[PDB]
Amino acid sequence: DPATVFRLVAAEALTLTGADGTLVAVPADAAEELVIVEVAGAVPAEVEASAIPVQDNAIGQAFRDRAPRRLDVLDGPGLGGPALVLPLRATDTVAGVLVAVQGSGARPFTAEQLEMMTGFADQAAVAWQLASSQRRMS
Repeated sequence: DPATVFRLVAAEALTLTGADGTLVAVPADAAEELVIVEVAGAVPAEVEASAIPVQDNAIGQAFRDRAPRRLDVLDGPGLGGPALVLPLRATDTVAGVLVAVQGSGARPFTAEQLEMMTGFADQAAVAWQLASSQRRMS
């Protein structure tokens, strides 16, 4: 189940960044909402299945503009501190948006961490695209 990839992405992102928490938001299936399908670390389990608007916020923006982004501050579903916003960019589709989140008063993410996680996010989108295509092949 391709959705399983997103769980591994959330888990590995938490390990690689050492951030307080991570989440992955995915279009349900032009989208007007993303849904948080996976959560790790300090992001409460209860946030899973949350609907995120595509418009007027950094997570939905990344889903549209395919631009990885570091933020000093990201509020709900962020945790108040720095964040990395990492679209999972496949060929001609965005699979979802991975977000690594810190509580207030954490150091900002470096450009190098952004670069590293952009690579991870790219590789993750390939993993997901492959899994999705294997499923259609049945």
